[PDB]
Amino acid sequence: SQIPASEQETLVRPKPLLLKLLKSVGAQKDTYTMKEVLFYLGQYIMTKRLYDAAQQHIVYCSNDLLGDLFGVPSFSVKEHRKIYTMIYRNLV
Ligand SMILES: CC(C)(O)c1cc(F)c2c(c1)C(=O)N(Cc1ccc(Cl)cn1)[C@@]2(OCC1(O)CC1)c1ccc(Cl)cc1
Repeated sequence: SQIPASEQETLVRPKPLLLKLLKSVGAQKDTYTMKEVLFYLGQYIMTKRLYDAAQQHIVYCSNDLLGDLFGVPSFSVKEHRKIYTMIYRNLV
């Protein structure tokens, strides 16, 4: 769609603090597909309520481990490549 399916399928090793984040929402392993990483990040966002009804497409991650990892106070869920780059910054 924005990201190829072959890139979404690929297995990755989170760096230790992304690994902590994913573990906080039930993630049981040391390696994941990008698609699974993004599932748990979706669960983490939705669990911590890092959203606002006024701006329904923006994650509000300031003052959170997520904002520390991603290096931003907020971001758009429409910008997939930018989201992939912020996750690549947190893989071995
Ligand atoms: C409520 C809010 C802020 O509009 C929101 C919140 C939210 F969590 C998501 C999405 C949207 C969304 O579209 N999603 C899928 C997604 C987007 C971009 C990429 Cl590249 C991949 N996956 C997220 O998950 C959906 C879900 O599985 C929890 C149910 C989602 C996942 C991961 C990330 Cl990093 C950012 C966003």
